[PDB]
Amino acid sequence: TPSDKPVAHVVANPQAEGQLQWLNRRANALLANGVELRDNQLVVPSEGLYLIYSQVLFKGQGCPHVLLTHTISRIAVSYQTKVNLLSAIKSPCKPWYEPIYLGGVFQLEKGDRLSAEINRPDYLDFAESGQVYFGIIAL
Amino acid sequence: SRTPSDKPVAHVVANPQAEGQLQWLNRRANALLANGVELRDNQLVVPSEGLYLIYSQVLFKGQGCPSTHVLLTHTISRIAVSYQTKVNLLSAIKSPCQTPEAKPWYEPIYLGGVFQLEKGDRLSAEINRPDYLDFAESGQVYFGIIAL
Amino acid sequence: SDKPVAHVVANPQAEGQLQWLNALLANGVELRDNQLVVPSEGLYLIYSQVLFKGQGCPSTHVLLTHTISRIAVSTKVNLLSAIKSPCKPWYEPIYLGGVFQLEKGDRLSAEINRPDYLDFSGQVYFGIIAL
Ligand SMILES: Cc1nc2ccc(-c3ccc(N4CCNCC4)nc3)cc2n1Cc1ccccc1OC(F)F
Repeated sequence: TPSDKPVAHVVANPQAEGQLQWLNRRANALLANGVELRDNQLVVPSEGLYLIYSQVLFKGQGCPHVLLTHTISRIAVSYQTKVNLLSAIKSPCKPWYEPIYLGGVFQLEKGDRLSAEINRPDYLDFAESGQVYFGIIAL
Repeated sequence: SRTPSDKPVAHVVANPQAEGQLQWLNRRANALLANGVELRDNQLVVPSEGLYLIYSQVLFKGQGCPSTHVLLTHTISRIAVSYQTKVNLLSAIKSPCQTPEAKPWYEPIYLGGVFQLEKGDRLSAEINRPDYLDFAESGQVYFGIIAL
Repeated sequence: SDKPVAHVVANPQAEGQLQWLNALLANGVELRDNQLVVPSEGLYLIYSQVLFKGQGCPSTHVLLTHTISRIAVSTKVNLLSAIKSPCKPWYEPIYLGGVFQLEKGDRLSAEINRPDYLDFSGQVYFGIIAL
């Protein structure tokens, strides 16, 4: 009996310039058991504990002040507010690479919307698959 | 209403009110204890033996670089019921400053590992420089466990 | 639990390679050729961490990669991947994890480019759990 747990694993679009845009219609990417992708956000179908996670990979050629941020955020349907669940900031300054992996476990409610965002889509690297992704897993 | 997991889990966050310290909270938006995990005297208390993922992120920040050399540490340690003394499980150390008389710098430190824990283990997550901790925003500083 | 599950750890005693030792292997999961073998079809959480250490910086530009690949029972495809540029000892972890639909017989690898910079506790591992 295949699992009926809500899950998603969405991957960023390498050819969407100036954007961090999530896709499910790609190999090894997934929306299942009720999770939707709407206006670049993952929409939670039932209340419960979830794992939530995201990775980005940044890359520059040398150093010109560069700040890199990555942030997962929650909009609760009741509260109608957008607040940071998981967030990091790096100041990296020959090519440099900065990956940022965020993960944690959270109580969410039906209708919650989650986003995963960055401040410098121009520094995103897409050289290989699996470098830039966003997901949730119902416990 | 699907069956909740009964696995012990916790994700606690820095108290953004407690400037100059690192105080973990579960009584805070988007922080949690479940299935027997407790937060007592700033430590996480394990309700049953087994493998757990233990993770923490802290974010340090400064305005330029000072005359004394800055060392930033983050340490997760274990106090077992059978040996009630802090033992380091995970640690890291960073030197954010490698400035003539002031650009901000940020140093995020993540610690993660999978460990066999015992019932009643107390887990601490601690830094040496709370004066450099940044809680300008939620989601930056946290400490959690997930029983496998 | 009947769910396939594995958590394997790196041999701190191997020479310039990343060798996984079984740590858990249960309910059909196997370790063959340093790869995990999927006993049945479905959703898996897959996760890994590796740690790197070096004493100071060299004149070769050091790039550290870590990558988890799916080898279809049916060819190797990245599922999860990252890269760090480390350049006084320095220390750098790389940590990965996500949820994937897999098929009976798929193999999974967890590899690095520079085993000579491995740092060897409770922190170098590879694993899966059926959801
Ligand atoms: C880098 C890493 N190391 C890991 C080690 C273990 C697990 C993990 C997380 C959950 C879990 N289960 C099975 C047991 N009950 C809880 C769900 N089992 C294992 C996740 C791990 N991750 C990735 C990760 C970290 C923090 C939160 C979520 C994570 O993974 C997932 F979200 F992709």
